[PDB]
Amino acid sequence: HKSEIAHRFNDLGEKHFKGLVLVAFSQYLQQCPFEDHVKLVNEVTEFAKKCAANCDKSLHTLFGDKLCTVATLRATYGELADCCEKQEPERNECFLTHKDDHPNLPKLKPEPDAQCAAFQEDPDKFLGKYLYEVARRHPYFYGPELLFHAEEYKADFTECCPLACLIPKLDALKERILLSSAKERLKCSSFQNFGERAVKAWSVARLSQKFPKADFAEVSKIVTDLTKVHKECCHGDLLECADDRADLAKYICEHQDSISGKLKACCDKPLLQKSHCIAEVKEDDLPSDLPALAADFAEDKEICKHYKDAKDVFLGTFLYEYSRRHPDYSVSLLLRIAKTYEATLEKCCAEADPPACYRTVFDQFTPLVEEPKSLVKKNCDLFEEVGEYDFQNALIVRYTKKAPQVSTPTLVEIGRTLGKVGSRCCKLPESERLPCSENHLALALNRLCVLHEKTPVSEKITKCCTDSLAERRPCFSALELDEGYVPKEFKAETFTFHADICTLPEDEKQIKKQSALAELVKHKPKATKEQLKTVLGNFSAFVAKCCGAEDKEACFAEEGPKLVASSQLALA
Repeated sequence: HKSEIAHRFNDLGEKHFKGLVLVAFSQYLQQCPFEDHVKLVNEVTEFAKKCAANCDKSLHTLFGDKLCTVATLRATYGELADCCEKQEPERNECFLTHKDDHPNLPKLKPEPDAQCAAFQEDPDKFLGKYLYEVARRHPYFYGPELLFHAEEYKADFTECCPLACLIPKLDALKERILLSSAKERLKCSSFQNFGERAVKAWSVARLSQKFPKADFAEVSKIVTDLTKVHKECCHGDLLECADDRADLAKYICEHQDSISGKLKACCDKPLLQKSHCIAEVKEDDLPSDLPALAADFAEDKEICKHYKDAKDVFLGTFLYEYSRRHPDYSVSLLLRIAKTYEATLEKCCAEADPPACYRTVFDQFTPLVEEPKSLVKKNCDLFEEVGEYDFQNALIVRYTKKAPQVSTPTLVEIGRTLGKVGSRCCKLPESERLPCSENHLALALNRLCVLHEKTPVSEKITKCCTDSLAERRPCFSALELDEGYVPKEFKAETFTFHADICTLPEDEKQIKKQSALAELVKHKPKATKEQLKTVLGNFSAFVAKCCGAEDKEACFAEEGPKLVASSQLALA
């Protein structure tokens, strides 16, 4: 473009340009006050309009230059100021490395009266502050999807401001924010840790399941365009990302009839909704004219010639064909299946009669299928018997044993998120359980890996997190009690409760107890999951009793220590 900044300003319009520029700033500089970013947004914006009518400079150069003008940059961010000495793209790479995935910021609590009044004084300020608070908490959140979620947030406060209406809404928006963040974060982690080819393979598999009527050429086109979209978003180029995503939405809707019958609803919607709807679209019905795959991938005699000449395309075609007829499998299972297929051809094509060797290639897939089906059945059986909180506790025990070096807050977060997979997926129609469960486990394990990159503590986690992406869930599942762990010294304070727990909302009471559960496992790693449930059950009863007492602290003070000492002896 003659001037990229003006180009994007004209493509997106002023409102979304500023919005995406706000998100970008917030995610990069996570600790600056709201008002300082707004000022930088306006500066940049002013140059957009001057250029629309140094204009030659790329957005990165311009947006990175801007960032390095901020007040107190060395004091507030002692590494970022060093990034500023460097030129692009080195400089931006440097900014990205410093993005913080657990910036430890205050919980966002919906205050219906104080917030409803801010919006009235100034709606633009109020929506902008919202983009800011989520962006700095989720530095990799999918940019255009955040502007979409903010319009939902606008509809929440438009309907409910003239608490009973607003709290279950803002709580739900917040849950969709967490899931959506974890989805995008897995995309960005895949680029970073495994490269663009892993993102493509992932996308080929997922979009083939969604759009099984689409031909391979259409799937490849969409995958190529969407990988570029997410690559740009994951690299901080939010303006380009949004602009390219609107082009993709346009193409998909122009060809909705050959791509999928489920897209009709989506393509009659306004832009942001339209893109959101396509991204979340239900899978289309299986076409009746799906071809038999044995002929092209098992019975054909020139498979080795095809595999030799065009390895990436031949395999891509296998993955597209196998995935489109298997919306009942998870993406990572499909990717493990494609690896096994590739592995068969590699071995069989070296040997003397490959056709009699790769003739049974498809029967090597069936054991890959059985291991995740069993795990999903076993865990959904437990979920249904004991419910979410107790299921969460079983997983906290299971994972703390695998990785007792991991911080208690991390173990609790992950066990809680893993346990929520049961609530989401176990109730689903049964054929949708395996994909739902495993695709959502991949999100929670990625979160564990992301936290682990900055704060490494366990070589077992490093290995499962850095060996193949497709094997990550089976690697975690195969870990057992780390016997190299030295049990944590007992500290009474860790397991000592007070009456302050009583006033906490329910989810925060659970987190307190689950934190103690995690700590019990670290103290007695060999204790069975059954002994730990019993001990936690005695801690729960004690909290309930003393929170109902006339003199709560006296109750906590008297009953607290007995339960602390006796607990040690039940974990032997």
